[PDB]
Amino acid sequence: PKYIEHFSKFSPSPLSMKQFLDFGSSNACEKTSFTFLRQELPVRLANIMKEINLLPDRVLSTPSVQLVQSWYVQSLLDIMEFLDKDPEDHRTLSQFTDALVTIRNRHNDVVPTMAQGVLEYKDTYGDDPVSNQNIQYFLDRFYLSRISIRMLINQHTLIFDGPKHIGSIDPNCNVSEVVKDAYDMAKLLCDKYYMASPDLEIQEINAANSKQPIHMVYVPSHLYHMLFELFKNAMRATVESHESSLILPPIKVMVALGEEDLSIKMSDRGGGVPLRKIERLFSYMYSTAPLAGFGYGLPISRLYAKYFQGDLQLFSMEGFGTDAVIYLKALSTDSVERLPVYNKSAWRHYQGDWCVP
Amino acid sequence: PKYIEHFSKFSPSPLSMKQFLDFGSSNACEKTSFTFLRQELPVRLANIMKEINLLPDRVLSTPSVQLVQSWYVQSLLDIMEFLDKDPEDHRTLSQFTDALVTIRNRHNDVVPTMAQGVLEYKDTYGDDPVSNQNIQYFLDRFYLSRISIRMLINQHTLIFDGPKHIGSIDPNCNVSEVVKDAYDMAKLLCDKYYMASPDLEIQEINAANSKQPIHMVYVPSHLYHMLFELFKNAMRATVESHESSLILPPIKVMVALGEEDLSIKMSDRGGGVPLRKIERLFSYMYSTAPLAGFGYGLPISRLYAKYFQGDLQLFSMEGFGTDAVIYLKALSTDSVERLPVYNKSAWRHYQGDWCVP
Ligand SMILES: *S(=O)(=O)c1cccc(Oc2ccc(-n3c(=O)[nH]c4c(NCC)cc(F)cc43)cc2)c1
Ligand SMILES: *S(=O)(=O)c1cccc(Oc2ccc(-n3c(=O)[nH]c4c(NCC)cc(F)cc43)cc2)c1
Ligand SMILES: CC(C)c1ccc(COc2ccc(CC(=O)NCCN)cc2Cl)cc1
Ligand SMILES: CC(C)c1ccc(COc2ccc(CC(=O)NCCN)cc2Cl)cc1
Repeated sequence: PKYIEHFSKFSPSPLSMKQFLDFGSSNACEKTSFTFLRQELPVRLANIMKEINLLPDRVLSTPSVQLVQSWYVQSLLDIMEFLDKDPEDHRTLSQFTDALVTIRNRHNDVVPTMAQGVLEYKDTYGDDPVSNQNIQYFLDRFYLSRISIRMLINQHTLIFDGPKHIGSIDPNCNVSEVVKDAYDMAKLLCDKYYMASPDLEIQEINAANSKQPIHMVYVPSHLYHMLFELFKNAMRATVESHESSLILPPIKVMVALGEEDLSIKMSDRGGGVPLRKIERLFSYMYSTAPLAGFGYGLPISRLYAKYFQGDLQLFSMEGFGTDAVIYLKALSTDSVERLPVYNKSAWRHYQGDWCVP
Repeated sequence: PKYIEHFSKFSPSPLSMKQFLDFGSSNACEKTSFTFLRQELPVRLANIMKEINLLPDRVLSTPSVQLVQSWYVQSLLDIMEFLDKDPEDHRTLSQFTDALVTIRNRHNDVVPTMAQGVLEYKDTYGDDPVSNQNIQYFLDRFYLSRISIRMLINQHTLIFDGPKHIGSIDPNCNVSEVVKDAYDMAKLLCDKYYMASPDLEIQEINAANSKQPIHMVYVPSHLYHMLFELFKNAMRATVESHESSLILPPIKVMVALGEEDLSIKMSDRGGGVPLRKIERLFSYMYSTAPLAGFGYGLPISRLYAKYFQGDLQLFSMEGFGTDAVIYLKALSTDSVERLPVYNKSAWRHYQGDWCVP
């Protein structure tokens, strides 16, 4: 596919959070955003479409991958229409926004579509550790790509519609408020289905300014998604491990701001999980087989954290409880898109040194 | 080297903690231990000597590696003398114990010898990430091998000298007491050099038996080494981050016992460290360049944890503090030696898919 072949030769250009802010500083930048995105979106679409073809034919020929592939092909064709059009024509700029909304909505069902493909592979070829490693590698990259493409589309369509927040970015995101929002939603669900919910305790440590409420530049909807998913797991674990107790331990959150990290630790006393099992919570193949369908899930939550050079880590004490830490870059200049790229370095990934008794 | 070549074709036989207990249950088992070790020690020596030869010549020909290689060669020659001797002769059994003590003492300086080699490589060839990955891979395996060989020697020489503890194993190790022993030693040093020390707070969660003090089968000297090293770092961090404070936060320890894990979490409020840097604490190349020379160090502490299928993990909140968790197998049947083996799976280890702005 030569049109895929053309754009796949470029690599995506990852943007900083600071660079996103300067793209939405004014509605005059719409021409600049249009000329940027009409090249960059085909580059990002084509790079991931080329990686999808590295999948073995027995994966490539399943209906769910063909369906998703057909969406990317169409989305790419929609965009490369605008490659010769005139940015000084306000009809070109509005038809471009229209086309971006259509592309976003066309791809809305990708997550359950790919999940259905994982389910099929488990039953048509099995769930061995080597298959699992390839699924992890591919889906982490495919979903991060998808997050980055939605980010670009959201920043354009939200800003140039026709300002404190800048599209999906809040330059003064109050982290503790997003924590409380996510807790409140999870509590609402947990009270409904379990007739009980732990309370919340929040503390902040602003190391450099001990009195200042902690703010940052971030995408608050991503931070909400991660926190909501963590709260859901921590509340269900706390309730189910205390069936015979009257007091529910609270869920505790510490928000810390350092020179480089902004860290959010959540802590439960919900009984914990053995170290040998805990990483299964981030495995796409484990995660496929009440509160089940309310959030994005733990694998995707960690990708949201990684998208701007952060991370999401779990560590548990079996018999006691579990902690989760969201790590975010404290500086907007360090908050840069983490994007997959297709080359031969990725090409060879797709292609017994300890003793046993 | 054919004598190396012979034994390197066998793979080490990792033993369980339960299997160690049955080897020291009686002093009549000395013949059994002798016939076992006179085969097993050459197997373990030869396997790691073969791996040392996979090192490039520019590493192999440095004085420190030649020195260590000369010790293993001699130790191997000492042992394979006993291959034809009669186990029913009590003179053979005592000369064997004598030979094991000599071999142990001959190898006593291996850690600073190999550290000197790392220092030389950094200055004669540099510290790039690829060199670092090979150093990590090799030294983790070389040191775990060395720990396993010392374990076997200790179990023989301590038991068949001429019983609650079984050589270096305590079948009723009171974990909180070893925690306090290690804390007390670190406090003694910290008071001496810093004129101050945090206090200790310990709690236990015995999930299955809430009133029972937590005991396990383990090697208490290994557990002491890890705890001592962690306490040293946590105390120095707490004191140095509170130069201008009057109150020192305590160091907190939770000991939890689950169905599969026994976990020991230590917590400090010593200011923390950014996520991007924390793994350098386990890097041999970082770790080479007061309390400096009192413990075994963090890399080796984690290997002690891994030796019987455990782990040692750090997680920090920059601007606040740091936690460490030692994870141990709760069941003596799950506590099995983690041994490196030399084959082609290890042979190929010695032999750019994300975007940058
Ligand atoms: S399966 O039986 O092999 C299996 C493997 C791994 C995990 C599980 O089940 C779980 C699910 C969820 C949790 N869990 C908690 O108990 N607490 C959390 C938290 N807490 C945030 C503070 C976050 C989280 F993502 C998961 C959690 C444990 C075991 C079954
Ligand atoms: S260097 O400047 O690049 C660098 C990289 C990584 C780490 C450091 O310096 C340290 C050393 C030690 C610690 N540290 C703590 O502050 N607390 C601990 C603990 N606590 C146990 C509860 C354990 C530990 F192993 C190390 C600790 C932080 C930074 C410099
Ligand atoms: C549905 C989607 C998410 C999905 C489902 C299933 C898979 C499975 O993907 C595999 C499985 C095995 C191998 C090894 C292999 O055969 N290598 C080539 C050997 N010649 C490679 C890949 Cl990419 C991926 C993605
Ligand atoms: C002193 C000891 C601990 C020490 C010091 C230094 C080292 C460095 O070891 C290296 C460095 C680079 C490479 C890549 C390479 O060259 N591969 C082969 C390419 N033909 C492999 C190894 Cl094993 C190891 C151990």
